[PDB]
Amino acid sequence: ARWFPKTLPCDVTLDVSKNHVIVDCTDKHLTEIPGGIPTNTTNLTLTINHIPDISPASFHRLVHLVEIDFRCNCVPIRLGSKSNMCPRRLQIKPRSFSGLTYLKSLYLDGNQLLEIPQGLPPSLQLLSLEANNIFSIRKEQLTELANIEILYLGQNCYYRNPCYVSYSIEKDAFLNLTKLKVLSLKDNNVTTVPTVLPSTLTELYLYNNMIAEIQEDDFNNLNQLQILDLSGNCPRCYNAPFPCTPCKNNSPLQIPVNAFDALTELKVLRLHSNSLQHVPPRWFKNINNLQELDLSQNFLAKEIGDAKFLHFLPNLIQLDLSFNFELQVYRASMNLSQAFSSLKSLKILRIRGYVFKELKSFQLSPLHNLQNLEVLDLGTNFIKIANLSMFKQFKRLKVIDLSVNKISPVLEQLYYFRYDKYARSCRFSCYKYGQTLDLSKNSIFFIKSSDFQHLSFLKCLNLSGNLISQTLNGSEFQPLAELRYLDFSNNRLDLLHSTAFEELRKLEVLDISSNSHYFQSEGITHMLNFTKNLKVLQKLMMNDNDISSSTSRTMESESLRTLEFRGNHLDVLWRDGDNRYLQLFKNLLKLEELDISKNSLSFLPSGVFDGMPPNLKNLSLAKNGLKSFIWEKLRYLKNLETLDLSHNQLTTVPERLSNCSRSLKNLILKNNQIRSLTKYFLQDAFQLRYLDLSSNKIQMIQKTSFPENVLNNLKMLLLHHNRFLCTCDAVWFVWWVQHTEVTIPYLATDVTCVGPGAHKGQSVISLDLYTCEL
Amino acid sequence: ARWFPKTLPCDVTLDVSKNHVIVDCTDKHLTEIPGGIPTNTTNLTLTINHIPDISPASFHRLVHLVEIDFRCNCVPIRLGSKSNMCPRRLQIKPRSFSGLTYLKSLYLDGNQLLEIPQGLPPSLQLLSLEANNIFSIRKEQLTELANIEILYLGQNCYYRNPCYVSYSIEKDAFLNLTKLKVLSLKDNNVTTVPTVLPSTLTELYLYNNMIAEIQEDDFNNLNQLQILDLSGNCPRCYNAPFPCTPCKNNSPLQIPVNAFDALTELKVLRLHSNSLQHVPPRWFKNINNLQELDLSQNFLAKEIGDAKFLHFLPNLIQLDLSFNFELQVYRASMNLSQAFSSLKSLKILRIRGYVFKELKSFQLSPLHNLQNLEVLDLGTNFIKIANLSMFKQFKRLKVIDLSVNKISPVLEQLYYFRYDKYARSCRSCYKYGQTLDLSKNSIFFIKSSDFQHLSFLKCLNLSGNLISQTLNGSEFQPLAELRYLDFSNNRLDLLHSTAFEELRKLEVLDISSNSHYFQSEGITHMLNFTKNLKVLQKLMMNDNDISSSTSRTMESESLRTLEFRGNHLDVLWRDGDNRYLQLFKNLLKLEELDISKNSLSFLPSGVFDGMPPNLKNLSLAKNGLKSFIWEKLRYLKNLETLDLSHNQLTTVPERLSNCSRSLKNLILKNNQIRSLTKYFLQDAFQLRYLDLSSNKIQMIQKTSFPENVLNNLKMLLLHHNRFLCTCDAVWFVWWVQHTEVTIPYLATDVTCVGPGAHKGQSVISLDLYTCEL
RNA sequence: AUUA
RNA sequence: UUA
Ligand SMILES: *[C@@H]1O[C@H](CO)[C@@H](O[C@@H]2O[C@H](CO)[C@@H](O)[C@H](O)[C@H]2NC(C)=O)[C@H](O)[C@H]1NC(C)=O
Ligand SMILES: *[C@@H]1O[C@H](CO)[C@@H](O[C@@H]2O[C@H](CO)[C@@H](O)[C@H](O)[C@H]2NC(C)=O)[C@H](O)[C@H]1NC(C)=O
Ligand SMILES: *[C@@H]1O[C@H](CO)[C@@H](O[C@@H]2O[C@H](CO)[C@@H](O)[C@H](O)[C@H]2NC(C)=O)[C@H](O)[C@H]1NC(C)=O
Ligand SMILES: CCCCc1nc2c(N)nc3ccccc3c2n1Cc1ccc(CN)cc1
Ligand SMILES: CCCCc1nc2c(N)nc3ccccc3c2n1Cc1ccc(CN)cc1
Ligand SMILES: *[C@@H]1O[C@H](CO)[C@@H](O)[C@H](O)[C@H]1NC(C)=O
Ligand SMILES: *[C@@H]1O[C@H](CO)[C@@H](O)[C@H](O)[C@H]1NC(C)=O
Ligand SMILES: *[C@@H]1O[C@H](CO)[C@@H](O)[C@H](O)[C@H]1NC(C)=O
Ligand SMILES: *[C@@H]1O[C@H](CO)[C@@H](O)[C@H](O)[C@H]1NC(C)=O
Ligand SMILES: *[C@@H]1O[C@H](CO)[C@@H](O)[C@H](O)[C@H]1NC(C)=O
Ligand SMILES: *[C@@H]1O[C@H](CO)[C@@H](O)[C@H](O)[C@H]1NC(C)=O
Ligand SMILES: *[C@@H]1O[C@H](CO)[C@@H](O)[C@H](O)[C@H]1NC(C)=O
Ligand SMILES: *[C@@H]1O[C@H](CO)[C@@H](O)[C@H](O)[C@H]1NC(C)=O
Ligand SMILES: *[C@@H]1O[C@H](CO)[C@@H](O)[C@H](O)[C@H]1NC(C)=O
Ligand SMILES: *[C@@H]1O[C@H](CO)[C@@H](O)[C@H](O)[C@H]1NC(C)=O
Ligand SMILES: *[C@@H]1O[C@H](CO)[C@@H](O)[C@H](O)[C@H]1NC(C)=O
Repeated sequence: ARWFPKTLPCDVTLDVSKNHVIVDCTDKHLTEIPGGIPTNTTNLTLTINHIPDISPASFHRLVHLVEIDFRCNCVPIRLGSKSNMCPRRLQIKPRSFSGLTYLKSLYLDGNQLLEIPQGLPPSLQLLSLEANNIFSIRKEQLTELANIEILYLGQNCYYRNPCYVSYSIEKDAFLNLTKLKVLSLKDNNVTTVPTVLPSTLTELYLYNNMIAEIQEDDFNNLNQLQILDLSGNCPRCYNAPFPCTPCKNNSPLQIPVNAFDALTELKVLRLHSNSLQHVPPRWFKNINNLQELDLSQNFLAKEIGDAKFLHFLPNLIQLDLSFNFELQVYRASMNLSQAFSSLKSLKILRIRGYVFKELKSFQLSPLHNLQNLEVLDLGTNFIKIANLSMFKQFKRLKVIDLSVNKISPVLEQLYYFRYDKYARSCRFSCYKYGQTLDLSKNSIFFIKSSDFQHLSFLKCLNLSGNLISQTLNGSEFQPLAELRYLDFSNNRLDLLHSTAFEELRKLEVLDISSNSHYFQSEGITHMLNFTKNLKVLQKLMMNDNDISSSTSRTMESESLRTLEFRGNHLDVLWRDGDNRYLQLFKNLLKLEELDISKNSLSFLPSGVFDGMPPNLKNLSLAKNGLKSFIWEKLRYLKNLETLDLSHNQLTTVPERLSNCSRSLKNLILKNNQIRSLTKYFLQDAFQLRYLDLSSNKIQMIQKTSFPENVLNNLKMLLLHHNRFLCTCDAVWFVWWVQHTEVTIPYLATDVTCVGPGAHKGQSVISLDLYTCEL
Repeated sequence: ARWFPKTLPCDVTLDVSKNHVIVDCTDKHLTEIPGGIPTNTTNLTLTINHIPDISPASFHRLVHLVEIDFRCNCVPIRLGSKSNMCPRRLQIKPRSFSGLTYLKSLYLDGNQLLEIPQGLPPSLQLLSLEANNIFSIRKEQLTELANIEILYLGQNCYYRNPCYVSYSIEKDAFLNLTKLKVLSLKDNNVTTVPTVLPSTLTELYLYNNMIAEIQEDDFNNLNQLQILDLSGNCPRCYNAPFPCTPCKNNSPLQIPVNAFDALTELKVLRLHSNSLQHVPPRWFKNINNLQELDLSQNFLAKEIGDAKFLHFLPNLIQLDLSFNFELQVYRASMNLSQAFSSLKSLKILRIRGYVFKELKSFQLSPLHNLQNLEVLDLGTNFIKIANLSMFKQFKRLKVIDLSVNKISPVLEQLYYFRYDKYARSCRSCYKYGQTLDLSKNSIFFIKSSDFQHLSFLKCLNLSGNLISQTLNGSEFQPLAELRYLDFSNNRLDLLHSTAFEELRKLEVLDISSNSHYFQSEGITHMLNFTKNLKVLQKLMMNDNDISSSTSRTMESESLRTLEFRGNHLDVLWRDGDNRYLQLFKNLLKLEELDISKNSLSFLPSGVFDGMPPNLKNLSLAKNGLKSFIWEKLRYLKNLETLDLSHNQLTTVPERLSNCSRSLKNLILKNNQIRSLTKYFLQDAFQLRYLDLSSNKIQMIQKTSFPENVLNNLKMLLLHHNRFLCTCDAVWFVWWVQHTEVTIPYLATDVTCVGPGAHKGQSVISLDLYTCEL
């Protein structure tokens, strides 16, 4: 169905609306720009390769190029591969770009360059040079960038990529860049705010540098500035997980009280890790539009209790005051100044790392009438005592986050303590349910109904990762009449009573995963038929519980649709000869998705499929060490659409898959030991739409196994990483792969000959087999 | 160095003292008995193969055989592999054994046999027929076994291997076996004690059967019986993890009170899981030698508070009363009868699964004067309250076991609840002194007062509790002699570097799986807490997810072993951050360092220089190491063991001599090594163990493997490679065939991948004569 | 899990 | 392989 097979090792794509032809050669182990790129190419990406040089021949025929992404073909020593270090800088020969008359965006990050490349076309609006070795900016080297609007020069001199001197910027270096909207000089060992900057600036990024003082007039003209980030000049270095040098004498970044006067358009101000001890109200006299303010990682512990500056910020949406605690101090309580009540627009307030023993309801009173408040984040505060009923005055909130505290009777895992949370890479929850009380990672070991008094409004409660080691009998959550999602994972649930959780009469999702403790000790009673009582439960997760025994023999539900039962011991419950648990899931009448991967099921006893509930659609048996599989038994599963058998030990496929399942749509067989396909494998498998045979040991595929009326249905067909043998016997397969319309990922990189000798390591897509036709 | 290569796929071994020639073909995927077994062979083992038949030709020349182990060549369907089910029972032709005039032991278990193989020699003393399909014993079929002493007939009819009828035994079938010492009829669907039995019996095993009643005289003559197991007749089925059918009418196994009268020599009596509700003293009137008595898995809850029968047991060493609780009852406390005080000889007492809320010192008083008591096991009792100071009255004990309870302010994991704990297969801190095992409880806070009066303790097990606390050294004051502290699986918060410093006798500390507080950014961790513990030998901090540390050095002048696996040294040693490159340098006496599973895809320069000076055994396994500067091994001047298994290395050093000139054991299994450097092992004279298995090597030439270096080797592992058996391979193939050096799996996984002709062929059998024409 |  |  293809007259000319695609041989270029890049994903080519057409967006005819925007007349873009996209050529993506990301990470193709290329040592030169591959030949045969479409001359109509607009966007060409060549990141993560080892192309040693660029020359006029590089883009010679590609005169329609709007964007060139040529990053990380020589990433600096400490940043890149240690197995494949780049030997020498990328070389850009003269005139390599001057011919690309339409080029608007040029990325040359991560190539160890020493200087701003010259000869760039005046069409250019974005130039990116992060992670190079350019640490001295001269106004002459910038003349060529007249029409530039976006300029990234950061990460060219910092601990992971040192230049061993200060960053140097000539006076007015940037001033004649009259269209410059975004200037990024982060992570560069800069020592003063470069001046004068063009008043066209909208975004200025100066963070993680060596700037100790702001001059009064450093931002005098930037009356279009919207984002200003000065974070990490004079850093707070306590528990920093990267090398950190503070300003002498514990000095803060010194900011004159009038330094922001010109910034009437400022929407974002970031002063993270600037070791500040005061926030002068004078700063915000002529900024009335500020929406986002980060003051995390300073020394504002006392200022939080005063905080007059908040009276000047009526339009503020986000305020972050996290990690301002005084060292070695465990405060008794949280002193929140009354000034917080003047933050009429506040949607998000974050005060992690204040560190205090006891939170009591009045202390949050400055917040009571903040009508727009959606998120209150008091995590990582070592709170020991908290009456949860105080949040009855915060029903309007979407998330109350008390994660990581010591209470007893989304942001990244590493966020406040990383070096550059916004660093670019070489390539490129229950909040939905309503009000959420996150109590995860606390010290709750016993819960009683009263603990939730006055919180009937809660829709999701996260008790994950506490110490609850208790038999729940339905009396513990009584007030939570509207709860839809309970995350109870990483506790020590003791399912003695089949009335556990039955008081949560609106519960749709229940996670009791990683509660393996009591299931790990022999002879203890576990009631798995507790599902009968939850009449609107859709989804149950009981993964990684080590379940090997069960007092009850069947689980019952008239509502349950998804059961995650992964990481347990169904091999033990279904031990050959023991018939008592073969219908464990049969009475989950509405169940459509069953995950019983990672259950040590090296074989499936007869009765397992007959015992499945009648509407099972999607079944995972992955990661089981399955050594054998009687495919005929799929006939029992009359609504089976997806079968995941990945990461097992299967060595054969069924003789005729049609004769096994008349419903099967998605068959996943990846990472098995299959060495050949049956003669008529896919014959009349008219329902088949997705087939993954990748990561096996297949040598040959004949036409009988792959009828073309079945292959034209297939949305995807995975074959990479097999042991394909490219003799003349393989002529049909090699022809078909090269000429097929079917989607086959990784033809450029992992559909390969193992032999014979002559062809080893060669791609099947490039194979020439004419010698078989003489 | 060998003139005739061994080609037999069996390990041949000679113990000339007992003039035994042992030939072990266990699990060699054999479909016939290999030819060429040494004629002098004594023990021949052929278990786990697929030999379909035995015939007179089988052992024709092997007339010196004392033992034949021929088990599991046709395992019953539900017991064996389901990927390779045996298609048809093993077939034993007439005369197969009559010629083996010296044959004393014959194992034919797990072969799906239907009948007792006949024609056995009169020399035979042990016959084993477990896991076959023999469920009818006839006295006629037993004549040939005149001189037999050990006879195993169990597992021929049970849930995993059903026969669908009752087991049948003709009367006096065993009586003329005048030398018969041990008879095992376990797991057999037996319905009465077979009679009469030969009085020569010492061990009789009838457990897991369908015996509903013992007759008065069933054991009348067995006055040499030493062990009797009747367990699992009328079983207690509550929470049984196997199919379990109780005796009707909630009846127990009925034993008339005089049934044991003849059993004067009985040392062990096992009545586990017989649904008993009473233990009549009359049973034990004429046994005073009893040492071991199992009464677990009955219904003796009340009888434990009465227990008159114990007065008849002054010689008893072990007593097990575990899992007698009455269903649905959570007693307030443990009523132990005073009769326990009469167990003058008792060393081990076990009462798991009594199930009661509060244990207090008075309940244990009957135990106060049992001077020989060594073990008290009160686990799985759901105890909520226990003043631990009550054990001040038990300093003499070796183990006080409160594992798996609900306390708050070794036996196999499955033991009391398995079907047959003694079934045959087809093939700790106690040492340190008094041990208080509190593992798997609900302790969430520790204060010094909790250990008042327990200074005698040597090992304290707190593993698997809920301790989520900063220890400042004030929590363990009374434990002045503690040598072993297991604190794993808790939530230790190392805020204070004075943690544990009060335990000034601590030699080993496990704080593994205390990852909780290490998982959350910005929290202070003091890893230099080791400085205060002046006698600490072994520190385990495995699986803690440590990625950050306020302190930059760990300090100890005593510590010799540090387990640091499952952490994030990749983050602490992030390229460009030099501050933790000497984390371990001042562990001056450290000899063993485990930093496997640390995501170290590379080792930054400085890591090796930062190692302490006496490092002997260093594991970098399971790290995804893609690259390794072998030269930097020069810094490690005392390195004896280097474990680099399960990584992504593609090369070995150009000269291992020039890298480490002490290295004895180099482990490189499961990597991506495709070829050896030309002069690899040249002059590496101290090397004694080399594992290159599970790599992708195609060729090995003599340059890389000089023979003055390979004869050094205690072992040399090469299996699961990609060996190419062309004429280029002539030296390697010759050396493998003729070497004395031990190379495991030569029979089964040292294989040519090619070329074509030789694909899948064993290197040991390879004929390369065409290369010499 | 090739007698658990 | 800019975190
Ligand atoms: C950032 O700038 C500082 C000073 O401008 C550099 O520090 C010097 O580094 C050299 C070489 O390591 C030392 O010999 C000097 O003592 C340092 N001078 C001062 C004043 O500290 C630093 O190396 C620069 N580069 C970075 C941090 O990557
Ligand atoms: C070789 O076979 C003999 C005979 O089966 C084994 O010797 C027996 O070992 C037990 C162990 O205590 C003794 O009770 C028997 O009396 C021995 N038989 C005798 C002495 O005739 C021997 O263990 C086997 N050796 C190996 C290595 O398999
Ligand atoms: C143990 O023996 C009993 C007989 O007492 C077997 O039970 C019979 O099994 C067949 C087939 O399942 C039934 O049709 C009979 O009705 C049963 N008879 C009785 C009296 O129950 C039992 O199967 C045997 N057990 C094993 C494991 O072989
Ligand atoms: C974000 C705070 C980082 C420093 C820190 N680390 C810890 C820690 N591991 N455990 C604690 C436990 C209770 C209170 C505070 C801390 C604490 N703290 C805060 C703190 C530490 C020490 C002191 C002095 N006792 C007061 C407060
Ligand atoms: C050896 C024990 C097997 C049965 C069992 N299972 C559990 C369990 N999962 N949690 C408990 C928690 C507290 C007390 C008893 C049990 C218990 N128990 C004992 C028990 C169960 C049920 C009752 C009835 N209230 C009393 C006592
Ligand atoms: C293509 O490049 C243009 C110009 O830089 C850019 O605006 C657009 O987002 C790119 N599109 C794709 C799909 O790469
Ligand atoms: C909070 O602290 C500020 C100064 O830090 C002080 O003005 C105020 O009175 C304090 N309020 C309370 C309730 O402690
Ligand atoms: C918690 O506060 C609520 C009122 O919001 C009150 O009803 C309850 O008694 C308090 N509980 C405790 C333990 O202080
Ligand atoms: C609950 O919190 C844990 C840890 O904070 C998190 O992993 C989990 O995804 C949360 N649950 C939901 C339902 O968001
Ligand atoms: C459930 O347990 C709670 C607390 O242990 C108790 O108050 C309540 O009476 C129990 N309910 C039932 C039905 O047993
Ligand atoms: C669960 O099963 C047990 C019997 O195994 C029964 O006692 C209990 O009442 C059942 N509970 C429910 C809710 O079905
Ligand atoms: C089937 O379920 C798995 C979860 O086990 C999910 O990841 C997958 O996308 C599902 N497939 C379909 C077609 O619903
Ligand atoms: C498979 O083929 C047989 C032979 O005709 C047919 O009777 C049977 O119904 C088929 N099974 C399915 C599931 O189509
Ligand atoms: C402590 O108890 C745990 C849990 O029972 C056990 O795994 C561990 O081996 C024990 N520690 C020692 C040192 O014996
Ligand atoms: C350690 O802390 C405990 C717990 O509060 C306290 O009892 C003790 O005074 C402290 N000891 C030292 C030496 O700091
Ligand atoms: C551990 O090191 C830290 C330095 O980060 C220091 O504060 C503390 O006193 C040290 N303690 C010991 C016992 O070495």
